[PDB]
Amino acid sequence: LVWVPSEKHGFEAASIEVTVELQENGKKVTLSKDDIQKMNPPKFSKVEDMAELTCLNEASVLHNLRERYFSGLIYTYSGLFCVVINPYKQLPIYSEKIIDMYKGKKRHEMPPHIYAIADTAYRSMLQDREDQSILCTGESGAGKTENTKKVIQYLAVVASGELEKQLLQANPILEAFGNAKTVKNDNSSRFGKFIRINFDVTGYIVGANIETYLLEKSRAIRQAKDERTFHIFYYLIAGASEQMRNDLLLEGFNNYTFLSNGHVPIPAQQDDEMFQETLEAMTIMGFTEEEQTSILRVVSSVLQLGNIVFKKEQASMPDNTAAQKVCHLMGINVTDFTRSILTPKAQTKEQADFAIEALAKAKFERLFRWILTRVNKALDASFLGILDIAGFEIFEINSFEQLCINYTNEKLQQLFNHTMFILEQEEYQREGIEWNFIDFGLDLQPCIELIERPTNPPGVLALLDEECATDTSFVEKLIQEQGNHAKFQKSKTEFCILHYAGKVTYNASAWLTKNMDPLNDNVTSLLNQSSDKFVADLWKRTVGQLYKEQLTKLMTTLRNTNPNFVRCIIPNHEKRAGKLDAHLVLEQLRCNGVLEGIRICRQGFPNRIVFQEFRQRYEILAANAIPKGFMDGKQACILMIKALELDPNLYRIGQSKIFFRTGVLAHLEEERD
Ligand SMILES: Nc1ncnc2c1ncn2[C@@H]1O[C@H](COP(=O)(O)OP(=O)(O)O)[C@@H](O)[C@H]1O
Ligand code: ALF
Ligand SMILES: [Mg+2]
Repeated sequence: LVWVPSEKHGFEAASIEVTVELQENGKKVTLSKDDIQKMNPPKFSKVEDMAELTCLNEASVLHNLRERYFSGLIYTYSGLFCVVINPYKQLPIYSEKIIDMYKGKKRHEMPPHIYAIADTAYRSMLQDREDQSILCTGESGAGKTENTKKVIQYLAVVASGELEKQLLQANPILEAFGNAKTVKNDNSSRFGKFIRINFDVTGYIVGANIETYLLEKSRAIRQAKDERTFHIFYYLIAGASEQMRNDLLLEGFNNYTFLSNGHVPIPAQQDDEMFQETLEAMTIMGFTEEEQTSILRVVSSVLQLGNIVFKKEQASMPDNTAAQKVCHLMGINVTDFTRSILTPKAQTKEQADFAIEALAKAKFERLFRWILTRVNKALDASFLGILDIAGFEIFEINSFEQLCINYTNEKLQQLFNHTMFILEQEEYQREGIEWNFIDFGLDLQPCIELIERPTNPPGVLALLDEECATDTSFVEKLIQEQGNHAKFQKSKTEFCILHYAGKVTYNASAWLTKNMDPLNDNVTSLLNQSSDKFVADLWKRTVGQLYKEQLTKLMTTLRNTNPNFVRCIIPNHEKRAGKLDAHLVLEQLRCNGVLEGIRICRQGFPNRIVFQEFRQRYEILAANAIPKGFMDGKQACILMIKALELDPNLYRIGQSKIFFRTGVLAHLEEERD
């Protein structure tokens, strides 16, 4: 019996170039030897930790995952890291009762769960007095958020009671203004986010600070088919009280042009419901009724901006109604506004339209930054970062937003590679372990440099910053500079980047403008001194550049924390539950380095404890192991190990600690009880 490749399923069971006979079709086939992969004994049905597997190959991992999946188990430890496959359905596994069952539990004492990741990260923090970070990876839709949300849910329920109560409102609020339905995801985060929870030396939660990245402002004014803008718009429009309806001078879903595809209903969501849900959370978060109405008022103005209309001839808006409403909602002067918009320098429809849009997006980006800020005020020894970035996406038309998002995903995958494979081995040699380096063949440096290479060989981002000159002109130079670059491909101002997750063909249209983010300082000032305080508050070098900075500051913070990767796999592309796309899964398992991540956890020594700790934790397993009196950590360990009759292959004695093979300490622990 063996694993042979297959179309329907990544691999198929077949009994033995080689000529086997498929167990399903029965059809006898003749395939190369290198195409066959060994099956594992039935004893390995749904192993919780695939490092355990006797045979570790794509075929066995995929199988182990497929099985647990349809068995309702979506979490599977794979070496150090963990894998999660979107159930796309509700599962009875996130109760509070279960949070209890997982309290202070060791990874090996409980089936794989995001709670375990949360908890073990928690303890490890106190245990080694080192800042921790749980990093969720995954293509758009995989599950990064549902899981980030579970980690916070768990932590709030164990170390906290207001803070906790509000902590659990952070996302419900943020999601409402920064999430939106994309073809890939209905509740898609259109902005990355690093939630950092602060604890005291005791271990109790003390603060919490949320940092967000790359908010897709553009979505505020346009969305592709079957796509809708930020939830909050649909929420307010659909659930505002009649008095607010006309207080905000709100319209209908088809009275607003920024609402591209009018009202696009969500699966299992009710806008009117979510609106009260949002107001409830804002309430809990501590927002005053006026803070909330002021926020909702800004949302409305952003929609009304879209209704303004300019005509050709310069450009002139015959109908100022919208311009009137907008100003009414902004505490601005209709004529001062109309003037600053139509002539700050003559403006044509084309440029009048732009300015208005630019303002819309700018107005929203700030309302978000504000809400976030306010949330941070209300939420504010050791910290536990949690990173829910915007997942890799390849939409029909990929703009500058997607480049940044996917670039960040490439940056995160690399962080995984580095940690998992480089840092791992570095520590080996550094601690003096008999170890010969293993090039696991996983490096994204190239592509990453092809984008963020500031100096020396100009990269996409910097070439642009330079560019700002047609957008197309940008593409032309980008080619002449990169063109050949391995992870580059000439294509309408389009080009292709071969991201680890796949080949994305970008469209540089408007990129120059997008990277500059030009506002109409005229109207901009008007708002700066709006009769309305909130507005005024809201309005009290290049984008690419700004991001690079923020990203690096993050990577660094992350660099100074013990990372815990949770690899989220998307099962299918039909937002369907119970449909595991064997190949979509295999591909994901591939670019995530999951197999290489399990090999190193096997070929190396994942666990590693300091002499003393090993001595105290397991001296009981060999009481008559160490001399009665003073016994140096090292010699003491060496004694105990001998006393335990540990196979020398199972460990290594480094300078300051013993390195153990996967699951060795585990067994030691089990024996210990
Ligand atoms: N463990 C889970 N339980 C329930 N639903 C989940 C789970 N994981 C993901 N989902 C489903 O997948 C969808 C999107 O996952 P999400 O967390 O939004 O991904 P991402 O942050 O990577 O964009 C949700 O709208 C939900 O229906
Ligand atoms: F909402 Al995403 F990756 F698309 F977290
Ligand atoms: Mg998300």
